[PDB]
Amino acid sequence: KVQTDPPSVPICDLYPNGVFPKGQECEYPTAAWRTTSEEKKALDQASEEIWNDFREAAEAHRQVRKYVMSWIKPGMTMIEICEKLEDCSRKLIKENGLNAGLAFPTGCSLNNCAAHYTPNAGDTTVLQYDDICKIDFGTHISGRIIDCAFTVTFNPKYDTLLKAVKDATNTGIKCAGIDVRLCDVGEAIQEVMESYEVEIDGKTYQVKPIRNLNGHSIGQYRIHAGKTVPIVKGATRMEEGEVYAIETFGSTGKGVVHDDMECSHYMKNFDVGHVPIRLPRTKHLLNVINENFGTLAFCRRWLDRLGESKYLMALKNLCDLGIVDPYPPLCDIKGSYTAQFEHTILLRPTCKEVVSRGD
Ligand SMILES: Cc1ccccc1OC[C@H]1CCCN1c1ncnc2nc[nH]c12
Ligand SMILES: [Mn+2]
Ligand SMILES: [Mn+2]
Repeated sequence: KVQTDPPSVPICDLYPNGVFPKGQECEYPTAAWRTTSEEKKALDQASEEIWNDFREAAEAHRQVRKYVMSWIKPGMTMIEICEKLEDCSRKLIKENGLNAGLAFPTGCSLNNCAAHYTPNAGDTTVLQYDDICKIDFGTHISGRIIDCAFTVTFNPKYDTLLKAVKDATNTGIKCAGIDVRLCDVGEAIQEVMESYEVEIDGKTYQVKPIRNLNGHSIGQYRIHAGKTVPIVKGATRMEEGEVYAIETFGSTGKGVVHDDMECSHYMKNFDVGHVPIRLPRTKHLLNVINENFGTLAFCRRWLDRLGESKYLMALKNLCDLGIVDPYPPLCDIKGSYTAQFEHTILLRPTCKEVVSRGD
């Protein structure tokens, strides 16, 4: 009934009465009347089993990330890192089809690559001492997703770039709240990130937010629910009961990402309904996706793990039909360095809970 070393005990077995620990609770940016309002307390208690699912997913995410930090080292292949992390995540979340599991593939994007890189089979990439690696993974219970990421480095030359991005993410978390404008969250993040200047191998940079990357609302089994949180200047509001991934990306490059490298990430389009398919390999792959992932993102390694082979044409057919969308790695210019920090927040009627942050 205590967690093992390495962790193998499901979070569900660690909390025998089914009540999971809350994340950090904050007052909204006076908004104090919310924590004692009898109607807000009733409205909060109404969604309690929902918050409880996010909390179970968040405790699994915190235990996996402390475990990753203990062993991630240069010399490991990216496949080895992803498999070791996912093996742990599956055990702690007590994976059970679409009821509990991994919410999206483990990102381990390196250097100028900011996001959506996970190795496909046969990728020989090895983590290097000078690499800047963004570990971004997700867990869910009943489709209540925790989207939380951090940057791993071994060389102290990146310390101030990581501090800039962490400070910008924390500013975003602080600025966020019920009825707060999303563009106001974006402007606060940019101001903080751009106050930092960094020196890396004798070159100086003013840290740039990646202008075409952003935070986002989260929906049930829907990593992007439709609202985006900008990380640069340039007036939609946050609403009560919403869930957001507050994330920032800092870059020493142009502060703009473009699609590059082989695609690993894919996700069924939430707006496309039932589409009958007769093509047998394409029909089979769609059934595999519907059974195992639904509208959650998946990667090619996860198809290989399910025993699927020779599915690339079937997968391209699904993309061409608009049923599945590809999400290729997003990179800034060659030679640039990118960092990321991300947390999931619940906009509860009574308080703001940074559910992925322990407290
Ligand atoms: C729908 C959509 C519209 C526009 C842009 C991106 C996007 O979807 C991108 C999703 C699918 C792949 C992985 N995706 C993730 N989205 C958010 N945060 C993530 N953290 C790790 N993977 C994450
Ligand atoms: Mn993420
Ligand atoms: Mn995200």
